[PDB]
Amino acid sequence: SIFPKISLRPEVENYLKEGFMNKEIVTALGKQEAERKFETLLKHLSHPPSFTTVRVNTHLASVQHVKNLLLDELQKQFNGLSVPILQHPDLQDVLLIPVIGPRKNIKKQQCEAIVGAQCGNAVLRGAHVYAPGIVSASQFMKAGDVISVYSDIKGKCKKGAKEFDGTKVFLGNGISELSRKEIFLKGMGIRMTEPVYLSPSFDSVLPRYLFLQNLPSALVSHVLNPQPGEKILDLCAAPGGKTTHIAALMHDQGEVIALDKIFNKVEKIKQNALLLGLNSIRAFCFDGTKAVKLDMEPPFLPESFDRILLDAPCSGMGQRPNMACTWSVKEVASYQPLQRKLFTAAVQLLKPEGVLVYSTCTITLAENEEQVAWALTKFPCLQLQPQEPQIGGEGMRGAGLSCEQLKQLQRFDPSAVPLPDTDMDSLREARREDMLRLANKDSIGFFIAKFVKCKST
RNA sequence: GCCCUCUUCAUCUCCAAAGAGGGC
Ligand SMILES: Nc1ncnc2c1ncn2[C@@H]1O[C@H](C[C@@H](N)CC[C@H](N)C(=O)O)[C@@H](O)[C@H]1O
Repeated sequence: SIFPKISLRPEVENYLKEGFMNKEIVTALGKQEAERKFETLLKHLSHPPSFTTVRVNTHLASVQHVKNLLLDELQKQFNGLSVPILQHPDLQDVLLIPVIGPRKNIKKQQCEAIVGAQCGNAVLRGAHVYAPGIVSASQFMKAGDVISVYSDIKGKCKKGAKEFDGTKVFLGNGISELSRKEIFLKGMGIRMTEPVYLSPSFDSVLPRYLFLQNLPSALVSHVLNPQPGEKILDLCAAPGGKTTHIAALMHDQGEVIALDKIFNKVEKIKQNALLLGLNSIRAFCFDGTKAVKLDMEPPFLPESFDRILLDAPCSGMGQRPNMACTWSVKEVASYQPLQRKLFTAAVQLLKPEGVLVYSTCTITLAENEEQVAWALTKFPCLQLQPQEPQIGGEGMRGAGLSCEQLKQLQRFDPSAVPLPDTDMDSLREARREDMLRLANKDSIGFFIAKFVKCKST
C-alpha cells in the first residue's frame, strides 16, 4: 500500500525468486500466479503486521489482570482514544492490539531526523525514538519542535551527518525531547505524536507482566507443548522470549536449559528470567554445535532432554517491517550449514519419545522445508508430527515433501491476505471473527516444524 | 560532498553500529 517493495540487491532478490518459482510450485499454481504471490510477498515485508501481540507472563499476573491494566495504559497513551484489546482463542496468554494505519495525510515538516533502520522498524511498531537511535537531525534542531522522522533503511547515513540524500522513508512526526547539540547518551529523544502506524509504546509498561512477542514466536512454545517437571533445552535462546514462555507453561516446575553463544545475550536471558519471576531457567554461554558430551552445565550427554527447541539462526528475512536488507547472497545462505550443525546436536541430545520443534524467522525454502526433508532422511529416528494449535499456513512446495507433511508444518506467509488500512471507523465496522483471522495471517514470515524421536541412538 | 567495497556486531517487536580501505 504505502511503502515500496523491500529493497533487495539484484543478486539476493532473484535468489528468493528462484526458490519461489521452483518446478514444484509453478506446476501446482500458474507461472503467472506464482510470480504474483512472490512480488506480493516483497510488497508485504515492508509493512508492519496489522496487530500488536503481547504475551502475558502468567506466572506473575493473569491475562484478565494484564488486559485491564493495558486498557488503563492504552487510554493514557492514546488520550481517550479506545483501541480494543482482543484475546486469542487458541493462544491463551497472548493479547491482540490492532494497529491504526497507514495514515497518508500527515503533513511533512521542514525539520528532519534520520534514525537507524532497526530503530525505524520499532517506530512503525509503536515505539518512540530514544537517544541512541537518532543518526542525524537538522542543523540546530530546537528541543521541543515538531520533527519529521525518517528511517535510514540502507543504513548508509553516518552518525551526526548534517544532511542525508540517500534512501529514507517517512515514519511520521513528533515533538523532540532533546536538541541536536545535546545528541551529538540515553533517554527520550523524539516522542512520536503522529506516527504513520499507531500502536502502543511498550518500553517499560509492565516489565514483570508482559513480553512483546510476535504471534508465530509465542505459538512456538505452545507447539513445543512443555510439561511441568520436564527437562527442556533452548539451544539458541537469547534474549529468552521463548525460554521464559516455556518456563511459564510449565508453571516454573521443571528444568529449562538455555544456551547462546554471546555473553551479553545470555545475560539478557538471566535478567528476563528473574524479571518475570522464573527460577527454573538456567542460562549458559556456549556453542550449541558443541553441546554434546561423550566418554571424555554444558556440554551434555546424548539423550538428556525431554524436549528441545531449536529456534535456529537464519536469514531473518521473514521480518516485518523490513524495507531494506543490504545483505549479500552469501550472507543469506550463511545460515544453512550452521542450522544443520545445531540440528545434529539436538537429535543426539533428545531423549527417545522426545519432542523437537524447529523454527526460523525467514522465508527461504533452503532454510525451512529443505531442512525438514534433510532431517527426516539423515535421521531415521525422527518422524514429523502434527502441531497444536494450527495457526499458520501449510508448507511450501519445492522440498519434495508429502501433502500430508506440508499440512503438518506451519509456514506463515505475509502474502496470504492483503494489507489492511485500519482506521478507527474500520474496527467499529468489523467483527471479532475477522480480526482474529487477520492476526493469524498478516503475521511476520515464520516457519515451524515439529518432530518426535522414535528409537534411541 | 557523492559513490564503492571489506571486517564483525545486529532487525526474530521498544535506549536500535562502528571499524578498515578504495573510486570520483
Ligand atoms: N552456535 C550457537 N550456539 C548457541 N546459540 C547460537 C549459536 N549461533 C547462534 N546462536 C544464537 O541463535 C539466536 C538466533 C535467533 N533466531 C534465536 C532467538 C531466540 N529464539 C528468540 O526468542 O529471540 C541468536 O540469538 C544467536 O545468537
